[PDB]
Amino acid sequence: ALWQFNGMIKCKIPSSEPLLDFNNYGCYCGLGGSGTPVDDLDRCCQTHDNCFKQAKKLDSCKVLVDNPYTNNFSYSCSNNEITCSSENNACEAFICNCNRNAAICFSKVPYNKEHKNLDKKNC
Ligand SMILES: [Ca+2]
Repeated sequence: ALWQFNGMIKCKIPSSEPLLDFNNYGCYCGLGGSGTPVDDLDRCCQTHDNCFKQAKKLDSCKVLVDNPYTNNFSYSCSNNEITCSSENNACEAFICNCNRNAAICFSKVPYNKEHKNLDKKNC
């Protein structure tokens, strides 16, 4: 889910606006992704892309039309830690864990100015 993935990175990074700061960064952070990741932040987004790829080949996710972005799920942010809820059914619980690992990865890697809006001739 986009707005829930947005909310989870703000849980870990209270000062950012993820849809401005982390959209269109490198080769993978954003819509699609291809080529070799340019740094570790970008490698966080490759893994996140691969994890939503996993979820699509899940039998459980198949009947879900509003796919890995508009479909939702439920989680909570409490003292800057993300908890995915047990009332999530199988597809949404896999999506919530994909998104939860991406937001922790984001908070743990250096952010490189030079890669924001990287020319996709580099990917
Ligand atoms: Ca991507």
